[PDB]
Amino acid sequence: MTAFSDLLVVQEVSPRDGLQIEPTWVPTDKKIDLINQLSTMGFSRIEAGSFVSPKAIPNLRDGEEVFTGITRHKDIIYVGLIPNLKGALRAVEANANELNLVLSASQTHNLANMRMTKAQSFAGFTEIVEQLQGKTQFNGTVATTFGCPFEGKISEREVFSLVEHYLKLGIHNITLADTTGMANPVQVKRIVSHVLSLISPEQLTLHFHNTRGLGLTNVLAAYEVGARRFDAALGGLGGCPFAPGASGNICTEDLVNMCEEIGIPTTIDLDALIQLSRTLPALLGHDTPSQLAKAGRNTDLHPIP
Amino acid sequence: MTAFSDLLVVQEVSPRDGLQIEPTWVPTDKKIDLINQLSTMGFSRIEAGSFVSPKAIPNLRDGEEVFTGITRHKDIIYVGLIPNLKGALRAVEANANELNLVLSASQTHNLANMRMTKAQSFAGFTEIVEQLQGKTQFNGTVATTFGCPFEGKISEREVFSLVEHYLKLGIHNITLADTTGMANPVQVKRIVSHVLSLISPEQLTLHFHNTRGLGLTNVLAAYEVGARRFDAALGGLGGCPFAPGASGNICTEDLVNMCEEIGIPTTIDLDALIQLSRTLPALLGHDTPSQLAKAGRNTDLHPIP
Ligand SMILES: CC(C)(COP(=O)(O)OP(=O)(O)OC[C@H]1O[C@@H](n2cnc3c(N)ncnc32)[C@H](O)[C@@H]1OP(=O)(O)O)[C@@H](O)C(=O)NCCC(=O)NCCS
Ligand SMILES: CC(C)(COP(=O)(O)OP(=O)(O)OC[C@H]1O[C@@H](n2cnc3c(N)ncnc32)[C@H](O)[C@@H]1OP(=O)(O)O)[C@@H](O)C(=O)NCCC(=O)NCCS
Ligand SMILES: [Zn+2]
Ligand SMILES: [Zn+2]
Repeated sequence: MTAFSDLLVVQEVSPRDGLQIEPTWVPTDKKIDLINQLSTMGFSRIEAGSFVSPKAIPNLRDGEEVFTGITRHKDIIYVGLIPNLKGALRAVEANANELNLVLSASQTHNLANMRMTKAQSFAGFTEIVEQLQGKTQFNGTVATTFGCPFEGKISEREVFSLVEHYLKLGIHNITLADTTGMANPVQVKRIVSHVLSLISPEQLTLHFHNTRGLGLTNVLAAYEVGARRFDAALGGLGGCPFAPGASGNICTEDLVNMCEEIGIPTTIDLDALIQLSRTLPALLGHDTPSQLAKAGRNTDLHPIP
Repeated sequence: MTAFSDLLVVQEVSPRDGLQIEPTWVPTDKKIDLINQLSTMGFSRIEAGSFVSPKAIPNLRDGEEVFTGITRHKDIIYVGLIPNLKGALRAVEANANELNLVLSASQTHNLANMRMTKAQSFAGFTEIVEQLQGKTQFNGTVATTFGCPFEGKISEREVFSLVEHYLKLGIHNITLADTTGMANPVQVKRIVSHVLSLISPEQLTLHFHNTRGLGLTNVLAAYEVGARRFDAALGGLGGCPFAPGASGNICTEDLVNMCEEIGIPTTIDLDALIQLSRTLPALLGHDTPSQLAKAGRNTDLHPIP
């Protein structure tokens, strides 16, 4: 019988991770339109943008107007990505429902991406919590959890130390991110099992990129050891411009199709999501790495010759 | 400790499944060159071509000359795909080491692909065995095992009945093929577990296409219940021209990378295979769906800015 604990919670990040690396600018009102459409698909969380330097990520420099302009569904948490105190204050002014703080477990990647050390990142996070606790809610992301494109292997003890530091600040919602798609299923089971001894399945998000084709295999491996919250991008958009060779997030409609075929519950309308994904080539001017947008679902049968 | 039973046996099908649907003709001597290169990569089996109607599959109409021209490595079985007695006789004349007989579990797909019923296909197989048993060796493939692009759901009892019919002819090596990428991991575990009560892991091949992005997830699910032999195509080439919307086989180098990262043994040289896959765009005039050819393996690190 279906159990409350079975639900896989699909969280949408195409407006942020998807668009930050897209070659072409997406106009502000079309970003708003995309989020308004995603808001009809069943997601509990949508990462609607970032509050970062416009010199670093020019594609997301309209975050304030995007957050101002979208239709707020009462049962959706609209998340903004935050690197420091200045971004946190911007996000609160824009009434982001949740601030997603981000640093990398790799010192080299944190310097390349945030232009500061991990210690400096956490110094900012401490000030953010001191000023804004009780005025908003927080998520703590550890990027390059499963390896780094610069440093290679990443110490799992260091990942856990960073998670514990988030907890010490009272931030118990945690994302582990595979920024350049370096994770494998055995490694995922080991890391997720250990982090789930610190926090609960309601608190842990896994954020996989599909750079080496293991994205959905890693989702299922994490699910098998109890993880339930997963980030994905419509059409398989995404990648970080400062992680070399980064590529798309796992594709939302491919993830939802996997769940639907296996029997894992989601609250996402798959048919409607595929239709929305198929509008992306016209919006962006190129095709996207979505298998379901190309092929359709199993029940899309073909006429007999 | 490493066990004899742990090895995942990677079997290469790009010269047949990969090329049959490619838009452009690959010249005969370049087909031979490709197989000669694949023969250096560690495969125990390479499907070097087909002996089918040139009206049906014009891209593979040079099968006799390909089999004549390749360098035969003594420890590799060169397989030819066979639909009927005429093709079997051609394959024996070309000294194929193994004849891969194919029919579909879907009557509609078998008629579309082979222009005969399943009963007619097995009538041919019976004559093939009667004439050529003891002169060659056989594999029996059941296509559309996991669903059909025309009929939709496919009876698992019917799949098992077809496997049993192969066994009655003395053909105990069996391939279950997911022709248009309709399989999911739970279904795979159920079907593979049952077939492994009839034949051994040394006898069963799984042949997955990646049409809905579940190819490697289905491989790992099959491996978890004891399957060990898997077909894959270099660069993710492949698809059947008579199965509508068919798309690539699972990508060989993505499969081998998954094994290498998890710790599943293979006998494939991954570095050399990636280098070979990266020659495909120049050969075919377009890029291929290989994640590893695009991104490189984890240990390909990037310079610090
Ligand atoms: C963290 C970050 C802001 C540091 O950049 P920096 O230029 O070294 O930061 P400094 O504080 O030295 O620069 C200060 C300037 O940037 C502005 N700035 C600082 N933080 C900002 C923020 N969060 N949003 C917007 N502007 C910001 C300051 O107001 C100031 O503007 P000025 O030039 O007119 O004075 C930048 O590296 C960044 O935005 N990184 C995130 C990139 C990203 O999102 N990557 C992908 C997802 S992780
Ligand atoms: C099975 C198949 C040969 C039946 O085709 P068909 O045209 O209905 O077959 P017929 O026996 O009625 O046609 C006989 C003609 O084809 C030839 N032929 C029959 N089987 C052949 C074979 N295996 N190889 C080459 N020629 C063959 C006959 O010699 C004859 O040639 P002719 O026209 O000069 O007389 C054809 O459907 C086929 O090759 N299908 C396989 C397609 C495939 O490989 N799909 C993807 C992988 S499953
Ligand atoms: Zn990301
Ligand atoms: Zn195939």
